[PDB]
Amino acid sequence: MNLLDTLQRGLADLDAQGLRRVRRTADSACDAHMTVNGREIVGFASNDYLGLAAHPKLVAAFAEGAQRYGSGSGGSHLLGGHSRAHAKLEDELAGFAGGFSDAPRALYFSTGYMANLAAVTALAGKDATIFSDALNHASLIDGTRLSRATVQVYPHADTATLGALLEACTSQTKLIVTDTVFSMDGDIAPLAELLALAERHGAWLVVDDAHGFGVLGPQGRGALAAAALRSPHLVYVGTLGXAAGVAGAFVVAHETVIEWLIQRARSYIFTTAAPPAVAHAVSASLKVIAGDEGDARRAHLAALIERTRALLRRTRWQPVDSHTAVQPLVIGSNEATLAAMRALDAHGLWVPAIRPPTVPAGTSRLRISLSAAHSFDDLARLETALLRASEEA
Repeated sequence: MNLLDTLQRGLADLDAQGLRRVRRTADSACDAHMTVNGREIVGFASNDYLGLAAHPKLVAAFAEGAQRYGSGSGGSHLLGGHSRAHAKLEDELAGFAGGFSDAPRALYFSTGYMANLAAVTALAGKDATIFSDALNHASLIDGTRLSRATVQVYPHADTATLGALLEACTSQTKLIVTDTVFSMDGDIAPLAELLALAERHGAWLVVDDAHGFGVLGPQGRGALAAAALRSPHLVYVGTLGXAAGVAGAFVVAHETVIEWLIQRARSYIFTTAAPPAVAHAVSASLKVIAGDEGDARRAHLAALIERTRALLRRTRWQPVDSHTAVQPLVIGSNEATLAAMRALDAHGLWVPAIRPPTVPAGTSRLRISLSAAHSFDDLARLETALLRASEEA
């Protein structure tokens, strides 16, 4: 009983702090309009930035992929589970997103969480120093903890400070690690200056483009293509369960880097390869992302972003200066953020509250996440509800 009682007290303490998390259950596919807890809503909670999670081509690819390659991979990519579906997808990803490299190769992972663990731990050992943006994603931070390296945190996007830290650092191996698009803020890292610093100081630059892949850059090729950056120092992590509408993740880097991850990365080696139908569906998604339809979805998303920037600034609260689909509205306390979320729920809209530990204390926020599936009428409803929530506050 004592073990369970300690957890019970912890749960009660979270409740009292306004930090209790509650799952909601979707009864229909992820989409702008969908059924959640048995009610019809307009959803702004998901990361489905291009509206692809419900796309008929991806649905059909699940069926076809399972029919061609079965249900389970049966094991590790290094022990029987590596399918032609995975191999083809790796070739496709290297060709699509590897333009920053003179000798690209891609490596497919079942989750972005584990791709990040692999990139950080394989490249930074006990004598290395990692320099990490203060607002990096949890999986990057877990990667830095698993690695044997010393970890220096630099203030968010503060390249002046990072440069001073790199100059002061005497490690032979240095790694700079950053989100590209920050998951709870929507700003974009200063990638050109970060790369200039990595080249000046002999460091790897590991960039996590989970929220930029598919939505930034020419044909959606991501943040490095948008920034037109090229270097052997770059190690690119993309994920496939956000704008790409399926699941999984990938690392693109110099061929030699990928060889090293295959040989050494524990979160690549010691896990079951994802079902080959999932890879087959990602291959279908990349064709949608890269072509005229992907261009049209990105263009409509950009229009929604313009209108959302305007409507958020009509409230009393402080939006982040974001030009991406991630449109957060900072409210402050946990209680005021939950109250604003509940007010929007009453208008049939789901805009989720975000609270510590995800964001710093005192910066709890609503996270409006836009999708190309959203309409201008959806935003008009969001505007009306937020103005009422703001007036009521």
